Amino acid sequence: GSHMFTKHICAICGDRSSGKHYGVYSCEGCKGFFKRTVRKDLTYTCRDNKDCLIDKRQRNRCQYCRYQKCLAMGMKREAVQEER
Amino acid sequence: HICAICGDRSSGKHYGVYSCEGCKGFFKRTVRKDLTYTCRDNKDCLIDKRQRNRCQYCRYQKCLAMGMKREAVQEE
DNA sequence: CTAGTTCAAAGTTCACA
DNA sequence: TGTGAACTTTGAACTAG
Ligand SMILES: [Zn+2]
Ligand SMILES: [Zn+2]
Ligand SMILES: [Zn+2]
Ligand SMILES: [Zn+2]
Repeated sequence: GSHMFTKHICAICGDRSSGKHYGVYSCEGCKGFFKRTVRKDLTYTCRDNKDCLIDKRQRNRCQYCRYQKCLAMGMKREAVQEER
Repeated sequence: HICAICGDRSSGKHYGVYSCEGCKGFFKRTVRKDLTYTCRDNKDCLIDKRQRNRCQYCRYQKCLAMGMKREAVQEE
């Protein structure tokens, strides 16, 4: 055999996870995206058909689909706090 | 028991006052590092569970007004 | 006597076509 | 523009005895 060092991946985009953010294992990108969205109650529109692939290379291509994938994966809006 | 500073659930007496783990930690740190804050608004920010972290000056002042004593916190 | 600590998960910044 | 890597506080859980 061989020794295993624990790696977590983003449940939104499959990128390497910096830990759990807002209730789910996510990267710094998806954490920041979700924060900014929730902070100003931003709403987006999918230019395609609400089924855009959300991965490291595609995540920035559709804010709508990225946001719905955050919620579908269990990211909690109530875990986003007020400004400091 | 409720936290006399923010109204959250109190974990018991801390530095003379019934407070939450948040106000304990925040008061401990403020004293240790001898921190000075400045209010962003008008020295009368509402301090409660959801708003406690919005202004450190008004929280520290509510910590003193509710009776927290600096001399209770360990120095170095 | 009536205190102490840790560190994940909250926060915020700022370089870049 | 809006992103995300790299940073600063916070507070739930727990410590010694
Ligand atoms: Zn991600
Ligand atoms: Zn889409
Ligand atoms: Zn409190
Ligand atoms: Zn204030």
